[PDB]
Amino acid sequence: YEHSTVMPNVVGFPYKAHIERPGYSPLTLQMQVVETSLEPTLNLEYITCEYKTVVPSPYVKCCGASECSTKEKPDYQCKVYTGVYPFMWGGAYCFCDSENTQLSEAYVDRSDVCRHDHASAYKAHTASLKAKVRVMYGNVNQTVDVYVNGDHAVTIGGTQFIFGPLSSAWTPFDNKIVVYKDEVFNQDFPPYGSGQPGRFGDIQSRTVESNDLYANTALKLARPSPGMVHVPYTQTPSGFKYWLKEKGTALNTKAPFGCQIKTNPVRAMNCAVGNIPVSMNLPDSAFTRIVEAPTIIDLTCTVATCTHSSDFGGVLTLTYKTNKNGDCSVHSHSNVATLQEATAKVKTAGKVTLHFSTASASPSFVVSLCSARATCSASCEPPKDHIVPYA
Amino acid sequence: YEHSTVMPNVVGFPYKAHIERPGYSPLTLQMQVVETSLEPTLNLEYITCEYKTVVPSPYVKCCGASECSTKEKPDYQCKVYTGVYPFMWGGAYCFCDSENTQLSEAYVDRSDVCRHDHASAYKAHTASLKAKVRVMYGNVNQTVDVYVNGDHAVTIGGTQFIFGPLSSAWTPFDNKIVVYKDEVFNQDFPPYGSGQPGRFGDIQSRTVESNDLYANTALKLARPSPGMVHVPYTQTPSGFKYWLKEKGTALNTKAPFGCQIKTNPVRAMNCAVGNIPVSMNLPDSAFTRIVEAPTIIDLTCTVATCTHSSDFGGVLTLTYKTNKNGDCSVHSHSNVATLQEATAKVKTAGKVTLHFSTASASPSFVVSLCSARATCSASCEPPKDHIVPYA
Amino acid sequence: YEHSTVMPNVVGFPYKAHIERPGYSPLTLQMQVVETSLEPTLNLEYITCEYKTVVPSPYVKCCGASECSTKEKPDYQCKVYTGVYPFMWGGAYCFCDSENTQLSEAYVDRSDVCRHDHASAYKAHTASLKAKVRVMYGNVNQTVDVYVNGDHAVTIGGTQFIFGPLSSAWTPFDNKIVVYKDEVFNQDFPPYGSGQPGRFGDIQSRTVESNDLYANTALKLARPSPGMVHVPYTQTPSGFKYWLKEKGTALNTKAPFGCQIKTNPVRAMNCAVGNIPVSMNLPDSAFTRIVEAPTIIDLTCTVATCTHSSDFGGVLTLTYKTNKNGDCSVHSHSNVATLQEATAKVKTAGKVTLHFSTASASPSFVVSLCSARATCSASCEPPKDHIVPYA
Ligand SMILES: *[C@@H]1O[C@H](CO[C@H]2O[C@@H](C)[C@@H](O)[C@@H](O)[C@@H]2O)[C@@H](O[C@@H]2O[C@H](CO)[C@@H](O[C@@H]3O[C@H](CO)[C@@H](O)[C@H](O[C@@H]4O[C@H](CO)[C@@H](O)[C@H](O)[C@@H]4O[C@@H]4O[C@H](CO)[C@@H](O)[C@H](O)[C@H]4NC(C)=O)[C@@H]3O)[C@H](O)[C@H]2NC(C)=O)[C@H](O)[C@H]1NC(C)=O
Ligand SMILES: *[C@@H]1O[C@H](CO)[C@@H](O[C@@H]2O[C@H](CO)[C@@H](O)[C@H](O)[C@H]2NC(C)=O)[C@H](O)[C@H]1NC(C)=O
Ligand SMILES: [Br-]
Ligand SMILES: [Br-]
Ligand SMILES: [Br-]
Ligand SMILES: [Ho]
Ligand SMILES: [Ho]
Ligand SMILES: [Ho]
Ligand SMILES: [Ho]
Repeated sequence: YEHSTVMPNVVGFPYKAHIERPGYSPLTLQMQVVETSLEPTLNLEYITCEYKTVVPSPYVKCCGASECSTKEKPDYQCKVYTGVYPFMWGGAYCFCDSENTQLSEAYVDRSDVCRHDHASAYKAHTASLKAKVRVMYGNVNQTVDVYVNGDHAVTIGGTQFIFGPLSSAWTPFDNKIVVYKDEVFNQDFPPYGSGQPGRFGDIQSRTVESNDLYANTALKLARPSPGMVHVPYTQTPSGFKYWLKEKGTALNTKAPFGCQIKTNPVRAMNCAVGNIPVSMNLPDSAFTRIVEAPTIIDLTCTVATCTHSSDFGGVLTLTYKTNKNGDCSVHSHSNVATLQEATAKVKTAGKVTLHFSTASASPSFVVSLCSARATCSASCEPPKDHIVPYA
Repeated sequence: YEHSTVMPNVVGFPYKAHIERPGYSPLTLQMQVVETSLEPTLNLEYITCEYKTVVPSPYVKCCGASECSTKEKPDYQCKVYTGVYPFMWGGAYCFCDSENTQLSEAYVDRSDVCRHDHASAYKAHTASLKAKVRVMYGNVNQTVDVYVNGDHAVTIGGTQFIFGPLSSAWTPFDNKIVVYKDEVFNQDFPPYGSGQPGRFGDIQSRTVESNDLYANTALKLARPSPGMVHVPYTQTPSGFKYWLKEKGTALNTKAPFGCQIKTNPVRAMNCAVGNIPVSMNLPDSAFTRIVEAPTIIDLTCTVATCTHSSDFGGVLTLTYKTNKNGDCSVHSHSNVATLQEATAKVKTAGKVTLHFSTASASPSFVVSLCSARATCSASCEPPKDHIVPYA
Repeated sequence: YEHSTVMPNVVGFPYKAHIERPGYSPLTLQMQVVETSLEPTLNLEYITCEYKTVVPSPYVKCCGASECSTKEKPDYQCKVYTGVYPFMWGGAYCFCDSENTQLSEAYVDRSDVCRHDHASAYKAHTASLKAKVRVMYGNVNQTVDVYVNGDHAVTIGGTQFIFGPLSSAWTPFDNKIVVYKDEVFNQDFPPYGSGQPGRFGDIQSRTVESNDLYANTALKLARPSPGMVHVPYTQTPSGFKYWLKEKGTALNTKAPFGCQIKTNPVRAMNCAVGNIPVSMNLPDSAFTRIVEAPTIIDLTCTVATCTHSSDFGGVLTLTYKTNKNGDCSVHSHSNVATLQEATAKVKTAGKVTLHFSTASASPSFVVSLCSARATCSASCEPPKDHIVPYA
């Protein structure tokens, strides 16, 4: 005997069957997902951080003017200045035109702070997704691992179980991301040797200790000002600093489908998409599903704040009355609005907060809490102004 | 009793079971998908449109040397010259010993037409996918909603149904799109402050009414021409206009898997990918599936026009003979060619048009109509020439 | 009667049921996947290759100076050089005791070698995914095709089979790729008219025989050097050549989930993600699944070489003892490490090599071979240094 089924891939909402096998005492099977880990394969492209300008001591020369070649230094520059500031040794000896040539030069190197303050630009692709399912068969509790890259057969309670491959493997991570501290961003970060001044990627290197530093800060050598010889130049404030102010909110809180982002190994947790098929040694006869959901009534929607076209810029609040504290499912029956989370715990208190998203100022959608519906009407403000860069 | 099954996620091709429950009258269950809505979470990055050049009043100098600073306007440009020597003096105003001077300047602002003619660049990620399934149980017809972010239990006809989570949620939308009018494009549009002259994103601002206008039109101040003082300059014709001619065909007609694009709320409809699992209170004994497909013969393929390496640039036409007007499935058994639609209605007329795609000039694939096969042989022309920009 | 099930979408690991239909001789059903083809819809954006500089013969002129307009040529340039009149050579060339003029010009065109040595930049999106399943019903062997864009009903052995739509359609290809020879890369290649000098896309054209050549090699006209008239200029070595050295490893060996890349028609094979649901005319009573996996013990992990943050830069080697040569499944129970392949053949020899990936120098994960586990401890070196471009 082999009975096949399929449970939802959502952490929380359980599967509860009432296995009444003709012999005696009836078993109460119950398996639910408790975790979901989708780790991508980060392929570090490069890292960027505040830069540091470096200008060595200048070469004071006479009319015996020199000409600077070109070395291999990040954004390296050099300019021979003909005819600069009246001062001299001996009694103005040079002579031969120009009066005084100046060999000014300066290049770039990543700030001494990169080590403990830099962002990373990885190229990630979903590598594997596994989930932990806790099955409570009668008087036995066991946790099984389920993947996408293959099924998994296990024997629990003297019964054979086979948790077929997860239907799909959805990822909230794009193919190009940027990891800063504990934050993760989905940015189409400029390629390696393609950074632009005053913008993310101002300077670029494979790693902090790397030796392939690339920069493009628009370092421009200026002509010396009479008085005390020094090296004047124009640049463009650390794009990295600029990015810090620009870069919006992280994925950490904009992840769809209730997906939760984490940073150390970098992964998406409890992402709610799909189903997990199972099968056992029992006739579809002994099987009988149980569906006991918290009955709720007097639903009421109330939108506090809401922002126009921005990943979940709205905030809905549902008031209600329940008969039993539990865990309900939330949905939107209007394509004009989308819900971030896909579930919410229902407490007898009567307060549920959800984040929604829409691109229509003044939208009118209908949210749902289990089997109850309610309308939401709100007026949203357009997205914040950007932070204009060096104009 | 709980019997589990799974129907295809394609609008049209139905599921038909013959439930012969030993009791009396045999029931004829039939459930099929009728719609599919996958809405993404657009996160407006910026919008662009035809720009408008602006030139302030020219600083008609004379006996002075007014120098210019750096205003905060969009891509400000200021240059001061020493000419305009047609004459124009008089002496009573400028009895100077030195020659003339003139400070010309200009900046940019989005054309007065952006309001009702601009494109938008959103950053979208699949937010939710739901489908409408019409189940016709015996003498009862009911429509149920099914999602990915959770299952859904419903009671219909005194029988309990549970439409498990949709297998997967495929999206034809990339992570960076551009919405123009009723069209949608998959473009890796340049980032915010990174627009280039004569190219899409010439100018950029969060919103039309925004106040963070960014531009890079390569505005260059030219030296005045003797005669009537004015402000000469070089620029680069509105990249936006250029984009209009460049930007190929929209996704609206290149969407794979028969997916249909829509614009107001922005979503993909009837996308045909996946399956929808269900379960009821009935033994696998009373259940018996029915599969009555239109039998077709004398299949014949004929390729009219075909373009090389371009999203569905070919057009196949199948002639045939059917026994009953119905709805068949179309497939390609040769990796060298791919079919856009995944289904086609079979009329007794005998004419079916399909769009195919391949990257091989002179390909030889085998299309299929239900259970019938036929070969297709055609010779394709390479893709159209691009529209070279300001050379 | 209709019994539903679901088998894993992995080429190799089979499905084996023991159909004991009360009548007589027991049938041994066994169906397993043998291939998987996911072809995308490449939409050729443009191709690039080594460029060729072109400077025609110069126009030796007198003080009767000419002025060069502007033609339509790739990166076309021209500059009228005043008093650059090389001066002297034989007879009389411009007696005007002032200055003559030099009309120098040069443009670009793709090297004569593009035809048989160029890369291609396509814009690809999953078009269709089909799999070949070999079902061995009793004393009959038949191969059925299964897709995502629809189900498929077939009759084999006098029994009706319906292979529902594949759960999902995962693709290792991004939305922007580059095909070179037999290699495929996932590169966010610069758009059409947006190429940069000394970088991939130096020059760009829809096709090799195209007539929309675009270039941006930073061609700069230099002033002639006294002696033998010629045309001096500065450029930037073929970005294409640079790309050749830069472009890391191809997808061909970094494809996740054991996916295998191919080049002629361009597709991903045996990608191991998902499940394939089936159903027949038999009670869940006659059905009984069989799971006979090779029992292995004395597992031992040994990491040879390992590279930091790079798509599968590590190499694990498992030693062991088996009871029967077979085919096991490999997994990682530590989010800090991911396995490339999702299966491995188990020979009595005792040697299994796997590629893993992690972003943590000095990681400690636990790999698995069927039902056996083992720890892996290794220390990895950071990613190679990039290849700094024209500094
Ligand atoms: C099979 O799994 C069942 C359910 O597993 C759930 O586990 C949780 C943690 C989540 O993962 C869920 O998603 C899983 O479904 C097991 O049944 C559970 O059994 C435990 C204990 O009986 C229940 O947990 C308790 O719930 C009560 C509420 O009734 C809490 O008050 C209680 O809090 C504390 O727990 C710690 C343990 O870390 C105690 O040290 C602490 O003192 C306190 O316990 C309470 O102590 C006070 C005295 O101060 C006493 O008055 C309370 O009676 C005592 N509470 C109890 C009953 O523990 C804790 O969270 C859990 O609710 C049950 N699940 C349900 C709702 O069915 C089952 O045991 C597993 N089978 C086996 C044996 O493996
Ligand atoms: C369920 O849907 C069917 C359509 O498939 C409805 O049947 C239609 O009935 C009307 C009048 O009896 C006819 O004009 C149509 O041709 C029928 N369609 C077909 C093909 O059956 C049926 O009424 C619905 N069930 C309900 C709500 O009673
Ligand atoms: Br890149
Ligand atoms: Br962007
Ligand atoms: Br592009
Ligand atoms: Ho500025
Ligand atoms: Ho990009
Ligand atoms: Ho041009
Ligand atoms: Ho260089």
